[PDB]
Amino acid sequence: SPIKPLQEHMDKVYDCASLLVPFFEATITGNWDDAVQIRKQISLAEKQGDSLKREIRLTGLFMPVERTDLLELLTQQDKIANKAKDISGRVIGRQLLIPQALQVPFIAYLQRCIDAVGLAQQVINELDDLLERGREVDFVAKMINELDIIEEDTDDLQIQLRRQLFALESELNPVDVMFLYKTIEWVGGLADLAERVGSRLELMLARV
Amino acid sequence: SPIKPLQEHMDKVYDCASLLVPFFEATITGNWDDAVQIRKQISLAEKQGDSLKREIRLTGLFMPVERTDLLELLTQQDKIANKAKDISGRVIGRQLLIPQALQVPFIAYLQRCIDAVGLAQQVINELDDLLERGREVDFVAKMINELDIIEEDTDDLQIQLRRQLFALESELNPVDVMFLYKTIEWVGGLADLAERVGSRLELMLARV
Amino acid sequence: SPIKPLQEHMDKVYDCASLLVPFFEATITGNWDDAVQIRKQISLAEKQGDSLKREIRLTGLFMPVERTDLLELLTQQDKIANKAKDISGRVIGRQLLIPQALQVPFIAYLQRCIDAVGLAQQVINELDDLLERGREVDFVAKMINELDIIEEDTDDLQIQLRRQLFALESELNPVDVMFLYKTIEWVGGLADLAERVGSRLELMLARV
Amino acid sequence: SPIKPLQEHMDKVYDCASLLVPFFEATITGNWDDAVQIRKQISLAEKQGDSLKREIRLTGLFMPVERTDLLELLTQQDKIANKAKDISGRVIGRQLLIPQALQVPFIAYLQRCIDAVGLAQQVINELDDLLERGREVDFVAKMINELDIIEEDTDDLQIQLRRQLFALESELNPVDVMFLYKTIEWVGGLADLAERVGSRLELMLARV
Amino acid sequence: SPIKPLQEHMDKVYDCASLLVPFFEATITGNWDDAVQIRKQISLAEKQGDSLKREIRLTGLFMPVERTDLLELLTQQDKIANKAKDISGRVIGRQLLIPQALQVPFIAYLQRCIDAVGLAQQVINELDDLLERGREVDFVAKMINELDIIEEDTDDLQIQLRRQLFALESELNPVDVMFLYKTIEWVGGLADLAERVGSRLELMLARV
Amino acid sequence: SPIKPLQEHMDKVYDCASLLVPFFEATITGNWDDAVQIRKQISLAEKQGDSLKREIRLTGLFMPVERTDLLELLTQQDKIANKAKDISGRVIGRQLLIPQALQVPFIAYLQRCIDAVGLAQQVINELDDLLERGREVDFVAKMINELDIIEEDTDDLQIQLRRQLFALESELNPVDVMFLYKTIEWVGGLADLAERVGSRLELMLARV
Repeated sequence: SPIKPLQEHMDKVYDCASLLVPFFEATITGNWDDAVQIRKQISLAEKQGDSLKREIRLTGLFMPVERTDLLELLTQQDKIANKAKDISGRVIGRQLLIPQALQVPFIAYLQRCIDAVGLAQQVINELDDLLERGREVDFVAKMINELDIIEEDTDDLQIQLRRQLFALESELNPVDVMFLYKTIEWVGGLADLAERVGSRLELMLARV
Repeated sequence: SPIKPLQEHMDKVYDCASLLVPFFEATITGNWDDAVQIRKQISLAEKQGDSLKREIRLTGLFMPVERTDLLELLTQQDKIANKAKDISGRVIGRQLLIPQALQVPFIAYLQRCIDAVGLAQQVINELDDLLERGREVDFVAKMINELDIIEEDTDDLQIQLRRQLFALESELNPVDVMFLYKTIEWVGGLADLAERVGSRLELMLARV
Repeated sequence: SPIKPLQEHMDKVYDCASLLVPFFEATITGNWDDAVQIRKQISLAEKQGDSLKREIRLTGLFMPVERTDLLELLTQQDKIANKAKDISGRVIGRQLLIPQALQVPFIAYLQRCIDAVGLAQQVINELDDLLERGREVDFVAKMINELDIIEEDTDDLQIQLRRQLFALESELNPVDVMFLYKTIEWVGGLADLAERVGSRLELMLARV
Repeated sequence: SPIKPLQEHMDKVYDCASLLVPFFEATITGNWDDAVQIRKQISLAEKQGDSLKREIRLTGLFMPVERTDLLELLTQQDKIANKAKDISGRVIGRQLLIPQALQVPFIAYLQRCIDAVGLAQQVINELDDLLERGREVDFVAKMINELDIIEEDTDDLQIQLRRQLFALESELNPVDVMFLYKTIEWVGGLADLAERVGSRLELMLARV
Repeated sequence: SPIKPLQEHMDKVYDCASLLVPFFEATITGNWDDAVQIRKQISLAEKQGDSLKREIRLTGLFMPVERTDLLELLTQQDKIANKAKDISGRVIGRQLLIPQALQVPFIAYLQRCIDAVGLAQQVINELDDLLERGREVDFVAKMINELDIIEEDTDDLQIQLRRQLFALESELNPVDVMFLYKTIEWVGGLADLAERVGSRLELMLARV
Repeated sequence: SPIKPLQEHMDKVYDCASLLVPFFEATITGNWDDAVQIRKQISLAEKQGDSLKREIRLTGLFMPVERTDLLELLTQQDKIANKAKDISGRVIGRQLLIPQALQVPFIAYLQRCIDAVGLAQQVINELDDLLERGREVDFVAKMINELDIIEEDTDDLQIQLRRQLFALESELNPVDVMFLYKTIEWVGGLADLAERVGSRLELMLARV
């Protein structure tokens, strides 16, 4: 299928974003050597994703989907990997310590944002089936329902996490407080980017 | 492939047109009972072609070719079968006797017009390969070369056949002379219709 | 609806073709003065159809159908009116007398060919409803069924009519025999042209 | 301009059809050797037109017009040349003598049908200007007006020519009478084919 | 009109964003209970907008506009409502007090950013008229002129507001200063998002 | 070429962004009067870019590229100029002093981000050549290679610059530290926006 190269790229981007959980777990236990190694794994997966992206961009004729849709889809997908690499780099660069009280909830929030990327990977895969009449509406309905569940959870977790940070601001350095808010925001951006992947698929299905 | 139903229809239309050779051979030996039976075979193949045409017209989503191109292709194909059925019916209806001197050349002309339909069937089949970058130009070049060979032969045979009829006009009834010219014309129309099949394929390849 | 100007043109083309029945009825009773007047009515309706055609060709923006489909549809429609005008002119020009024995069957054949034009008018009208998801397949299925009924009848009548002419050839002038076959053919062409109208509509429905 | 190869082909097709006037003038003066030579000129121009057709079919990227429109335009254009070659061949093959009384009017009818081809050549050329907003409607309006003038003339001439033939039928051989009607028809077909050229241009302008 | 569901969604998104003025007015008078209630109104309007969005995404055939354009338009529209809900939530979560000196100018800046959303609502509505030739250029010209007026005002107000904040930084907590800059930025984002709505409409008009 | 107005706009946007180097050089030497004048030059170039943008938006027929692609391209281009104007305004508004140690590296980072805009200008220009078959893949390959070189450099410089800022945070006011990070981010955004210009061109080339 013409979607297979895209599925492979999306699988790589999911792998890259998923490494953020053990990356952060390592920072939390104070094992910076390990966090540095997991960041190399994140960079490798990003580099690999890039190479797949390149080959796709440079490679047809009779087509069941638009070339431009595939390119736009690819663009959204690779942003997820770049976000993961960026976040990990900024964290290593400041040796960011998530405050004790925020550790458990931060990991749960991160994991749920990564689940949003997991949904994107899942929808791209489920699309082979749709490529192999009326079924498109049911597909989009399901996608919407699945995302609403994840968004409800991530919103609640994001709020709790910020509420906790707000209570700790008086005891932290302001610049560190701001970089903690930026990190929560950036993590949330992974889920935003994953939503744009499903939007691009929905546009393709709307073309007939 | 989306072209498979079209290939099947084209195979049926070729079978239907090919029956014109034994149909005419039977009329020439004066076995009208047999010619009547071969005309039922021609009608059956036309009916079968129609049923395939109907199912295609009534039956998608992600598509490597345009729906409208397939419909226009189908329309041109079914004209070939209708032409064969029409010719055979008119011949049975008048009990048309091809004059002795014209028999051999008429059959050779008919056969070569049917070969033009054979080329259409061949190009439709060779298209799977093209469906499985630059190859499209070579495909069209070949198609053009193959048709030029057949057209050169059919033109020469048509001329010789009319030259012979012209010499015999003084000995035949005028209405019969006119119906002999119409039959030569109609046979030639099979090759014209087959050319329109290859033209429709060429248009599809031009869309990218 | 964007189809309304097309429906109006089709209504005019149907009116023009329908005048062929009383036109021929007049020739059969030997009232050539009346046939000449009905031919002026046929020419008027053709002129009127032309003026509608012109205004459409010269006259948008947001469109529920393709401009080019409407133009191609219009082209097929106006051929029907031109055919009626041509047939009537040739008949007046030769003062064509349909032989006695062929009169009743010729009129029934003509009427049934005109019914094929009536089907085209009917399908164009029924299209407003379709313009006001899955319904398109049922529409085409119905159109196919309606045409198959008319084609079965016209084929049978055409055969009977030619069989009768064949029996009378020995008693007629050959040129007159040939012009009688041409007239049967031309009448049959009205139904062929009407079929091309429904084909163009089917192509439009295939675009989504 | 992408239209330049099409203009060149159309110029060749016009040249080919125009040779029919001196071809027929030669037959009328009984100089069959000359008519045979002018028929070789007609065949040469057709062969040349074919070679241009071939190169176009085999030869882009960023395009101001649709590739498929150019191919369909080309197809209509080359039919005109094939018609001229066919007519000239059939006339040489029967050594067709146009009756004395029909000679002058036949040539005037032929010339006016060729003028219809001249209009097609003219519209294709005037299209460069349109290729170099609202101007498209005025262009089509003019084309329609120019064609209406030619069609009015050709219709009148065709009628007069058939009226004259009708008066002479009693003195000619029936087969010859029929081949004279076929020749008038075929000549008229040149103007029909030229009209289809302008229709294809009108469709292109309707795409925006 | 196919635009009606979009107009309804845009009306809801405007209502949702407009509630930010009384929401902020309540925070400024220290009535947090009221601000909390107005935030529930903002959430309700967002939820309602979502439900309209969902029904549109799941619901044709003959279309005067592209399905994908409507989906992209809808996506931009719903971002405005999400922005309003997000801003109100963050403000309630920190119990953000806009400093006294900034209150009047902040409200005027907010109101003018909301006017930019009002322009989007207005252009979507004015589009029915355009849906019911040359008029599209005048429409876009007007839209551009209307936006230039609003952008000139919002830019000036944004600058004055930041200039005032800059003067007060020495007397505030740094984290609070940063969250005040973020709030000004976020408000400005409403006007940015509204501009993207008009851009999507302009793209639709460019398709013909 | 239809791309010429776009090339002119891109040239203006490049000029506008390039003025950021002498603008910042002036701030670094403490010549605020000069920085204010260079900011007027930046605003002028932005105003000029806007006027070109407007004329393009308001101004065809036969087109080698899609109107909507040109509009989307234009939108991405004008964001670069708006970013330059915004950055310069914020810097003048706070009288931002880049710390001594960061001056040299900041200018080198800025210059390299501007080189990314230079690449966009270069690719838009090189596109005339492509507008005057297989060449499109080589074009995109080159563009990718050129960008990878610039991105490698900008990433390294951005990291070094943040590492240096991190070391100086203890000696600066927190709000100033945050506005220094925002300025590095904004500068980096110029290169992000330039990448989106090349992406839009790549999409156009993918349409055939």
